[PDB]
Amino acid sequence: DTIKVLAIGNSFSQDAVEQYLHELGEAEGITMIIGNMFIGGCSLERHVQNIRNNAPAYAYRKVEKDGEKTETRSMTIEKALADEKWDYISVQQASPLSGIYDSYKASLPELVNYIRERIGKETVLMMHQTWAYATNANHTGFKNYDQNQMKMYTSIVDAVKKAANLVGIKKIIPSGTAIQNARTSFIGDHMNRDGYHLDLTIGRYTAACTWFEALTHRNVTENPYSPEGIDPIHKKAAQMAAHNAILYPDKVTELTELK
Repeated sequence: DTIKVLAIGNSFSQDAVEQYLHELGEAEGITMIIGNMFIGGCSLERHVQNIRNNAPAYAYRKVEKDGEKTETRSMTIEKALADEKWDYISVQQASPLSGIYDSYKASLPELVNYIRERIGKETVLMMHQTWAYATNANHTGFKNYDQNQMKMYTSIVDAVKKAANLVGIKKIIPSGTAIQNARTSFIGDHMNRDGYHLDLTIGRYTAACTWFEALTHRNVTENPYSPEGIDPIHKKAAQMAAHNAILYPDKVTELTELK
């Protein structure tokens, strides 16, 4: 089959969908057309500003059916929504605000209303639950969570759940939990490349594995794709972290077999 999925986001949706996800699908015979609407650091408030003025403010990164990766500049949300008959569309908050429910309360309903007016009843609208920062991250946003990884993580889980209920979204892609699960394994607190964005190999792959299982409902621990540059034991830890996040999206599952 084919899965057409669009993320409305920023560098954190980029970390999940712009690489690995297509390969994961391809290895199971699933073709996937992936779009990512990117503005650096973009929050829900800024997405709402852009839908109010139909701003051509986004870089549109697409992974085509054959795996080619293209960018189109100066894109609007309206145009992105009409680019494919999307099976799935995600929205998310900027990481500094990702565990602050009131930031979703203020902007998410207007954004979601705008999208719902431009899709059919077969399209699934989703939240992308993003991840806490590394424990020693220097990112200024981390102060919102007392520079404590677990506090941040727990705040994100809670905010996203409540935000989904606010706007009537039922499906959440639990990337934050998958990252947090990976951090309990022998991998430890080595899932980031700059304290907040994901590690380019294992980090991004763990997020992609979570998206793969969320969209295809196939157990990613059985997926045959072997990414280059990730050794087999790390690959298996990534897959298990993602699969446990899908099963148990609201809490850390200790990867005790891999410690």
